[PDB]
Amino acid sequence: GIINTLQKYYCRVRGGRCAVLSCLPKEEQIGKCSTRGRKCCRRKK
Repeated sequence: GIINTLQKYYCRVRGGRCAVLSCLPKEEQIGKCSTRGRKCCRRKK
């Protein structure tokens, strides 16, 4: 079928910031900003 998932570079294509443990309350998660224990957060617009 057709692929639409890309959490492997969702933050690498147009992400934002990276958290150390948990994302920021002022932003949602779009993908992994590392590999284990971290994630990517993008400020809500």
